[PDB]
Amino acid sequence: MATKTSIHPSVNELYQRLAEDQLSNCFDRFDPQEKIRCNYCELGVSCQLCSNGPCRINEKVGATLGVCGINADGMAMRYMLLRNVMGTSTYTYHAYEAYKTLKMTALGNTPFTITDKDKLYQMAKDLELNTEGKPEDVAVRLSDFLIWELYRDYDEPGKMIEVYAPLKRKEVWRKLGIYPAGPLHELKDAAASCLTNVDGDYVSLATKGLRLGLSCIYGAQIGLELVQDILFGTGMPHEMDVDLGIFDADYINIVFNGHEPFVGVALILAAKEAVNQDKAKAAGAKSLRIYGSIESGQEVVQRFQKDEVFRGLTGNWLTIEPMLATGAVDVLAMDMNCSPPNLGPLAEKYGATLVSVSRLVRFPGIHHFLDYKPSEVREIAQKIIDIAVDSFKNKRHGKITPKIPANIQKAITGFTPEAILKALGGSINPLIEVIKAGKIKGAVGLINCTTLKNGPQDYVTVNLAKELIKRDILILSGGCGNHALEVAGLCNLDAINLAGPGLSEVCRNLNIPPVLSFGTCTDTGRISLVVTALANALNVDTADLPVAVTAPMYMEQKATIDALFALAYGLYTHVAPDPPVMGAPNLVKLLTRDLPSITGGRIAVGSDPVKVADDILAHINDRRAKLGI
Amino acid sequence: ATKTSIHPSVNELYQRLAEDQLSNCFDRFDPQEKIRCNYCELGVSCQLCSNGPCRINEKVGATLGVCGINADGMAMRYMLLRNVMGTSTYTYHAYEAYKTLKMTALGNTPFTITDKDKLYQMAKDLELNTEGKPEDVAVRLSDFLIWELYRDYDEPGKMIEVYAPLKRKEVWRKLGIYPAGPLHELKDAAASCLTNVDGDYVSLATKGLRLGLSCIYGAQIGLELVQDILFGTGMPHEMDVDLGIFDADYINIVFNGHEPFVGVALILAAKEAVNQDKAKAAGAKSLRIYGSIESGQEVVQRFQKDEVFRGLTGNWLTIEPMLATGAVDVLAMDMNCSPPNLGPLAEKYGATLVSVSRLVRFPGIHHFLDYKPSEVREIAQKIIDIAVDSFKNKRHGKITPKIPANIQKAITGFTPEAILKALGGSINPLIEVIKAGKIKGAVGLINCTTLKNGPQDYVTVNLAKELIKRDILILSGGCGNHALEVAGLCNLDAINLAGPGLSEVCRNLNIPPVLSFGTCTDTGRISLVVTALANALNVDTADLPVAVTAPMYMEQKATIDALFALAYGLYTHVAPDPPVMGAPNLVKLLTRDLPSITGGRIAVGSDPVKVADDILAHINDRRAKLGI
Ligand code: SF4
Ligand code: SF4
Ligand code: FES
Ligand SMILES: [Br-]
Ligand SMILES: [Br-]
Ligand SMILES: [Br-]
Ligand SMILES: [Br-]
Ligand SMILES: [Br-]
Ligand SMILES: [Br-]
Ligand SMILES: [Br-]
Ligand SMILES: [Br-]
Ligand SMILES: [Br-]
Ligand SMILES: [Br-]
Ligand SMILES: [Br-]
Ligand SMILES: [Br-]
Ligand SMILES: [S]
Ligand SMILES: [Xe]
Ligand SMILES: [Xe]
Ligand SMILES: [Xe]
Ligand SMILES: [Xe]
Ligand SMILES: [Xe]
Ligand SMILES: [Xe]
Ligand SMILES: [Xe]
Ligand SMILES: [Xe]
Ligand SMILES: [Xe]
Ligand SMILES: [Xe]
Ligand SMILES: [Xe]
Ligand SMILES: [Xe]
Ligand SMILES: [Xe]
Ligand SMILES: [Xe]
Ligand SMILES: [Xe]
Ligand SMILES: [Xe]
Ligand SMILES: [Xe]
Ligand SMILES: [Xe]
Ligand SMILES: [Xe]
Ligand SMILES: [Xe]
Ligand SMILES: [Xe]
Ligand SMILES: [Xe]
Ligand SMILES: [Xe]
Ligand SMILES: [Xe]
Ligand SMILES: [Xe]
Ligand SMILES: [Xe]
Ligand SMILES: [Xe]
Ligand SMILES: [Xe]
Ligand SMILES: [Xe]
Ligand SMILES: [Xe]
Ligand SMILES: [Xe]
Ligand SMILES: [Xe]
Repeated sequence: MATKTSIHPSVNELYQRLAEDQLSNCFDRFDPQEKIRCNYCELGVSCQLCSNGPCRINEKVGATLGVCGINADGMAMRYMLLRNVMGTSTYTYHAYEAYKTLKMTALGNTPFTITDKDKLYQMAKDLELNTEGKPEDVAVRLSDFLIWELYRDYDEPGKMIEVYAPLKRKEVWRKLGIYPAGPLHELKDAAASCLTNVDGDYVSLATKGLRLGLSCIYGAQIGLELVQDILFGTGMPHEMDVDLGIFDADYINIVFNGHEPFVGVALILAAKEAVNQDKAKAAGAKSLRIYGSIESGQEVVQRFQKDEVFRGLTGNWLTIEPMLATGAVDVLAMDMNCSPPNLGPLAEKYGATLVSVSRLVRFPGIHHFLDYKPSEVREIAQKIIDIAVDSFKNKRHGKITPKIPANIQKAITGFTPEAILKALGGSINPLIEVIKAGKIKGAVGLINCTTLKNGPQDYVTVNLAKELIKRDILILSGGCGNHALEVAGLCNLDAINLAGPGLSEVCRNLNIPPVLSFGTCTDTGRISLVVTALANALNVDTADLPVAVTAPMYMEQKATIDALFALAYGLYTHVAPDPPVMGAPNLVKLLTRDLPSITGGRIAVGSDPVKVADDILAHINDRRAKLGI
Repeated sequence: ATKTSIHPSVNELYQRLAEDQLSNCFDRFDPQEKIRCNYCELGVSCQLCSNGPCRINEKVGATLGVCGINADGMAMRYMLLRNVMGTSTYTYHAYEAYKTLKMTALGNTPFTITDKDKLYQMAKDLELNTEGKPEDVAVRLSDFLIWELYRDYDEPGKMIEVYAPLKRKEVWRKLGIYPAGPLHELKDAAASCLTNVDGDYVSLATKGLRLGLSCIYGAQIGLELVQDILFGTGMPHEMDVDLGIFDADYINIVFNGHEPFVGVALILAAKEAVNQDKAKAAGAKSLRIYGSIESGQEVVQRFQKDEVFRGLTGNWLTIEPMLATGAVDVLAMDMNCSPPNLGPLAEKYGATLVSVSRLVRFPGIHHFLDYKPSEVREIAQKIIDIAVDSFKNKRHGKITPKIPANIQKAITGFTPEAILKALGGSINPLIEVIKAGKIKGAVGLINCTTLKNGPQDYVTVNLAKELIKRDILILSGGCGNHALEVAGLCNLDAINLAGPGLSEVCRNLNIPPVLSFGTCTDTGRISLVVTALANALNVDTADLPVAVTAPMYMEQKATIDALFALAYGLYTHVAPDPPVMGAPNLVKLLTRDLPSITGGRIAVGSDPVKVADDILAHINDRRAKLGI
């Protein structure tokens, strides 16, 4: 049937049950779309932006330009920028709601508290805010300042990019003129440029894409992740259970799924109440348990420990459909991507109830809607707990047969730059010395999603991670590719012996895995804080560091914006499968050949793990040779 | 080319463009027709993630995309993502206008405060502080409107309470479509269109309605009122249109786009004697400034013709033939439409392309002058200088001019104040002429132009003729308004082409049967007319004998006004068909089920007679329900 499924045997076992129930799934839907693939759109030489279209680029038949007059390069780059507007919008949405959450928490209208006060005061100092009074007043000040960072216009200088970016990179950006405004104004200008007969210059549209990436990282991601640190704590390494074997059908299981962790931690807090556990027990279940899915669950497992209520991480987005096939989910609380639009019939067949906690998430089949609100989240949480208890009693218990796979995997989560400092001994210099000694050739930022385009689920990512660590290359993993690596067993101590000589030796001496789970794609900025550190200790530019960035199985634009950032950051950025720009030769030449003389980085292609690893190692060794190491 | 224009001048200049073996929109349309994608034409395509691209095809088994979305959600999501761009353009213009007003209040621009009466009346309607001198009040109004731009979800708006009718506001409350600021709304909509987020076409259509609402009451009304306060409220006056206004012996600077600040600065600087002496020293008779598309339309709404400013050239499909005249020296571009292939044409005909905005970029532009209110005085001068050299070294003596002879008269500058003055200071006379059957109803023709459903401006002009013959008044905005001005439907001569009652009313009031109200950005301005008639009757806007048509729409600045008209509860005609016709449930919601939700509905068709007949049938249905 489906030609490509997954590398995880649990996901395969559950896809087989999905297919046995004759329910549609992504794997089964891939091939019918393969039958009628459009090479125009796949090469990026098609457009749909105006009524004179739809236009295709075909010079051998006489259609050199669109009806407007744009060429293939401008077409591809403009479409890319247009959809990257969406990723910037998602990150800015997350950041704004995080700042609102911190503001409403500092004034006592949330079930949340200010956990990391050290980080709050350090941010207040570095951003030159007023530190007088209570910590909550400083939290309100930081909320307002980061909202202002969101709101910055084209003519107002920002402070986050001055604090969290190295000197030479800021020099490169100011000499390129790609110093961005606030992410709001930046995405506004990008979308306004993508309109018909506005911006049709592929160089200019790529410049605006780099501007949008910088806007996203320094105006949204860093601030939101540091505010989440202040709220729920800075992550420290701890052991965690992943893969779908963590499910138990005898419990009222609630799964939160999205990107923002507020609903999930509110559910954990409300489930710690004895009254709700007594409700779960009086309903006929053992107790009430909460599970974390994709990036929301990743955020939560970065900072929270495994107990009787919180049981771990389910997987990546391609695991959501088979997860419902377990027949063990009572509530799937959804706040952002991914919430696949055909989840209705699947939850109806397996006895699950779908609840959306966001005004962004809507699709056919949802049972309840509880738009997020910091002053309401507590109540929201409770309502979800009252929904599951009802669902469990009326739909799943004694009616749905569970099919929970046996695969449970150990994974070390919660790695942060502070955790790197702590494991090294408070200083980054030992990492410097093991990099200069040749034991660790370099570090790779694997900020990745997952997709069925360039192979089965997580094949490219996991096999490329193995190939990378085999060549003494450390990996900082974020995104759904990080979920893939945690499930595949590469994020625990047993994985030490899957690394090459130097990397395995150093990781055994430090008692850390060769793949450090830094969390989500939102942590890309956080990962930059590592590279910036490596750039500040050496007084060398980021483009000269033996570092690399890879998204071996990207899907939508939350990773394309991180790739555009890494390009503006001046890094070798591998992206697979091919973004739809290959029908534009000039843009391809700019992205893969010209940019190293503009920003410093370039775009790498390919889905072969061995060859991608070889090219990454070759770039790292070039950087080493020019560093004298 | 199988399709060109109904205007003789543009056909002649297309002939010259074809003589020079140069590419143009008319010629580029046909090669695209041989290989049209029916999928994208019907809106059953998607390119949002790497598991794609996907197409909806139930026969071969592709009922859903790899994500799981259906055709309805796919089409509506692509429509919402596209209209994000139009919302962004409107928000960009509004924010630049607010910054321009505030910087003018501090004495950093060549501008001033022309309409202080409107400044203070709007300050009082918004309950602002009237204290101090007009500069302070202007600063306060700018800050308030900027706050409107940044408004989020728990901050109720004040523009929508002041400028919207009662029953429409109650309907928007019970529907839950009361929008935030346009910035937050466009960001929320763009985030909803990401893969595996919002895949319900009903939710996406509700978000499109919210987007249009946040665009009209969060940007358009305020930006046009601010531009009025800066450059005076427009009043009806004579204007020359079509490309016959060009004279090759002068140094011609044409401002083209949407935002008119660069145009006003250019006019002001060109009126200076030193710049006219610079023009004369180059061998030219004098120095003239011309308006093009929507920026031109703003200026011609507010400015009369004189020795310097000459009027409007045409609409967007007239840009390439305009360069073909061989008379342009500088084409200053501030926004859309700026065709991305103007380089070779400007090289052939000796014109210099200048971009006065960081949004406009394409190969061949010779100078970039990103607009800043505190620099617009030095930009204009530079432009003028760039013209002088470009006159001496490129055009004068080498380029053969081919200026067409067609010139038309148009009465421009029709505003709600203009209607109120022409009616004697009250809305009751219009109520009487409508209730008596003289004017069956009014129609807002807010439109672009395109080659999709016919030659340039064919459907627009013919539909306007049929409407005015059916005793239906027309308020025209956008490039359709330019088409009507060039065709000669906005002067008194057009009264002979109106029906009996409409011609009687127009002869009594001395107005044309088509009122040139400005740009698509003036849709909200037109929304103030309907609202007024809704408040005098105490009826909802869905009960009024009004309608809205975009018979040759092109991009999303028109589709967002159509989404507003839908949320406004109006019969909204749009042609050609937007890419949704492959989504049966979405077409059902837009064309059939929306009357029970908002009151309005989408109408389709490019046959002028049938479209006018359906519009008149809707107006007569409303009339019968009103008892008139
Ligand atoms: S913007 Fe240009 S290329 Fe795109 S559909 Fe319109 S005419 Fe065709
Ligand atoms: S968003 Fe969905 S329908 Fe669109 S290309 Fe991706 S998988 Fe296909
Ligand atoms: S699917 Fe329409 S051009 Fe590719
Ligand atoms: Br094809
Ligand atoms: Br401090
Ligand atoms: Br402060
Ligand atoms: Br050409
Ligand atoms: Br086809
Ligand atoms: Br005074
Ligand atoms: Br003036
Ligand atoms: Br003079
Ligand atoms: Br300024
Ligand atoms: Br009025
Ligand atoms: Br009267
Ligand atoms: Br159709
Ligand atoms: S990602
Ligand atoms: Xe299904
Ligand atoms: Xe052909
Ligand atoms: Xe993309
Ligand atoms: Xe919020
Ligand atoms: Xe609370
Ligand atoms: Xe670039
Ligand atoms: Xe917490
Ligand atoms: Xe809130
Ligand atoms: Xe239920
Ligand atoms: Xe670090
Ligand atoms: Xe490390
Ligand atoms: Xe890295
Ligand atoms: Xe471990
Ligand atoms: Xe080590
Ligand atoms: Xe990075
Ligand atoms: Xe990219
Ligand atoms: Xe990336
Ligand atoms: Xe690329
Ligand atoms: Xe559209
Ligand atoms: Xe501005
Ligand atoms: Xe005010
Ligand atoms: Xe504001
Ligand atoms: Xe709707
Ligand atoms: Xe009128
Ligand atoms: Xe008046
Ligand atoms: Xe009326
Ligand atoms: Xe009207
Ligand atoms: Xe109207
Ligand atoms: Xe309107
Ligand atoms: Xe529309
Ligand atoms: Xe419209
Ligand atoms: Xe429609």
